[PDB]
Order: sequence, then C-alpha cells, then structure tokens
Amino acid sequence: PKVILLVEDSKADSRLVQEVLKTSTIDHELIILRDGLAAMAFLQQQGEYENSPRPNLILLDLNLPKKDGREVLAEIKQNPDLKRIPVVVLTTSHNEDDVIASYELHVNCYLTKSRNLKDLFKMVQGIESFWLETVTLPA
Amino acid sequence: NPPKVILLVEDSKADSRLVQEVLKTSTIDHELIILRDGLAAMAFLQQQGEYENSPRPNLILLDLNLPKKDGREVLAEIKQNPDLKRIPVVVLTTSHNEDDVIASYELHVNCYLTKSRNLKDLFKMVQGIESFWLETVTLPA
Ligand SMILES: [Mn+2]
Repeated sequence: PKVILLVEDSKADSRLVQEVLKTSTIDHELIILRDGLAAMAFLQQQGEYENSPRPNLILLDLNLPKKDGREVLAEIKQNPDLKRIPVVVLTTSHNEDDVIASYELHVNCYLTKSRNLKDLFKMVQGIESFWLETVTLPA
Repeated sequence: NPPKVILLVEDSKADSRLVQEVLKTSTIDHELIILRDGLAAMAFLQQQGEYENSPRPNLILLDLNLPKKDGREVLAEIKQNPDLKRIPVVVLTTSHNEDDVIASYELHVNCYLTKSRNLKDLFKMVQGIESFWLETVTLPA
C-alpha cells in the first residue's frame, strides 16, 4: 500500500484529508505530522522515526510551526534520497513569490486551499483521484 | 483569463486523437498544440524556425518513446532549462518499467502516467489531467 505523508498543523484540514482518503478504493496508509521538525525527523528517518517508512507521496502545507514548510520542500528536493518522492503543496498561502519559488524548487504541483470547505473537499478529492488512482507513484 | 496552452508531444495519431476528443468537451479556455517527435518538441520549446514566438505552454504532456529524440532526453533538457524548468511536465507513455518510472522522477518529471491498455480507462485518465492540472492546480507564471 502507498504511504502518504501529510504535514498539516490544521486539524480541521487534516480531518478533511483523512475523510477524503478514507473512502478511497486504492489501498494506502496515511501518516499525519503537525510541524516541519516532525516532518524532517521522519523523512530523515531519525530516532524518533528511525524505522519509519518512507512515503510514496507527500502532501505539504508551506506554513508550518517550528520549521517553515518552504524549508521542508527545499531540503526534500535537494536531498538525493528524497527528491524523487512527489510532493504536493496544499497551502493557505496565495502569495505569488511562493508559487514561483516552489515550482522552481521542483515541487510537483502547488494547490491553494479554498476558503470554502465545499471547494476544499472537492480539491482534496481531486488530489486523491489523480495522485492515488491515475498517477504511477515511484518505487 | 488567458487561454491555457497545452503541448502534446505524441507520435501515435490515435492516442493523439483521443486527447483531442477528451479536451474537446472541456469548458476551459485552452489551445492544444500537438507535436509528433522529440526533435520537433525542443524546436517549438526553443522557439526556433517555424516555431518562432511559439506560445509558452502551461502544461506539457510527453510521450517517452518518440522518434528523432527520446522523450526522456526532452524531459531531461526541459527540467535543466532555467527558462522551461517550472512548466509542469506530465509524462504520459505506454511503458511502465520501474526503470523508466524512476528515471523520469529522478529527472524531475512532475508525475508519470502509464497509458491504460483499456481505451475507456484512458479517457478517464486524460480527463483527470485536464481536470487536475487545468482547473484545480495553481499553475506558475
Ligand atoms: Mn510513442
């Protein structure tokens, strides 16, 4: 099963992500982390997370506590062991600098969280149907 | 509200067609530009010759097994070009070799898609690309 890593400090948002993936026909495991430090410790599979499984797909919000998500994305994609893992940025940040800088950093796609839940639920369903069903994730 | 420009680099006229039909039922303002080989693809992208002032694509659908120039090489050069780098590239090819998949990812492909051997399931696939990349995704300038 595909291991999906979500780094989201918003509970309302991660709850909606869990709900969308909870009704997916594709098997998978969802690991949720709440800050940039946890995400990095995990990805670098260090102590707290030494035996931790690597993710086949990462959903990332740029605005995170402890360590900036913009930083997490850069280190993931500058690291030869993790750069191959598709990263999906899903964030509240509408800032133009962030959009460009992220794609230049090699983020796979950048998504902006709808203000209205109904649309966000639709957006997350789109992520699920595309990245978990149509896309062939790397090994 | 500028038109969405899509570059389809595909040698199979059939698969080529299916993509046109799929996009023909979209309400999204767009322009689909189809190319038949890898050399032609880099020429268009580097706006030379007949492709002078060629429109900058917002999305690129790339088949890998192409004549004249490997789609893998095209992806390689596209993602190393400071000018083309950010343009999302959606590999959409026949093979699903763990080797090609991993290679394409190491070369910075945004996502890799294997053409379904099932005509129907492929329509859906193409529908997803249109839906996700042209409506849901926040594309870069
Ligand atoms: Mn071909």
